[PDB]
Amino acid sequence: PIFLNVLEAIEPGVVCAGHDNNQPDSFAALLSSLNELGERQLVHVVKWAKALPGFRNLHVDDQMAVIQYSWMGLMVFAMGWRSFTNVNSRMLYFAPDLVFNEYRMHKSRMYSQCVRMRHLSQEFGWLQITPQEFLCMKALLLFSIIPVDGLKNQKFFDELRMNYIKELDRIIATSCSRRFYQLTKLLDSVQPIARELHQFTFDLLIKSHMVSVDFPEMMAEIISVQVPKILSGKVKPIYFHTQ
Ligand SMILES: C[C@]12CCC(=O)C[C@@H]1CC[C@@H]1[C@@H]2CC[C@]2(C)[C@@H](O)CC[C@@H]12
Repeated sequence: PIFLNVLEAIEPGVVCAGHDNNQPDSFAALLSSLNELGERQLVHVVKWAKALPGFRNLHVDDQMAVIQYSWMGLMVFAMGWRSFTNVNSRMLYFAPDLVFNEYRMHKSRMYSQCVRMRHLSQEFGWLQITPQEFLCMKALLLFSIIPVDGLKNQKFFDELRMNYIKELDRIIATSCSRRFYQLTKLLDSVQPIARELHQFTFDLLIKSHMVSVDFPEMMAEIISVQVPKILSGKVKPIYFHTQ
């Protein structure tokens, strides 16, 4: 299980948000902490991605683009997994020091988005997703959103995505057909959630001053340069099933 060995080996560890749980729950503090959590996770996602089998075959500009477009989905998926394995989807486990209960989902002004995320988390249980399945699915998420006009070296990307899809089917192995169908359906469901968060973070960045919400360096640049390309339709997610 060479492929599975690698994915398990490179899987990022625990990342705290640095939230002061002693201070009252407020939109400002919660979102600021989420943004800081995102900055920290971004660092881990970059190291993880670059250590993925074949990732370095991609053109260098494509390497960063793929990461900059797929980070929302990747982080939402892993967070849903953490919520499943830690609190059985009861709450959203963003970090050990930033767990969202219903009250926080409301104060964050992202209640509808959190609902979709908790639903995603519940799916891990309803589908009995295995740790091994989780890992391959997460890897595939990195190769699930690109420029409609293509990447610098689209062929390298296509071969890479193909091989990761084949690995998912592999660990899966009538029954297998049902399983693959279900996991690809689950993967597709991540995209709508990611787009809602893209829209939300974009709007929040634009009015960040007014509501006292702080965005760290990497987050601000990516959200003002990359995210708009997605919201304007220049960059679109890759779906398995027709939407
Ligand atoms: C990706 C993060 C942080 C990592 C995670 O566990 C998932 C979570 C999903 C909501 C994101 C948050 C990062 C900061 C964002 C983008 C806020 O600006 C609004 C939505 C937040």
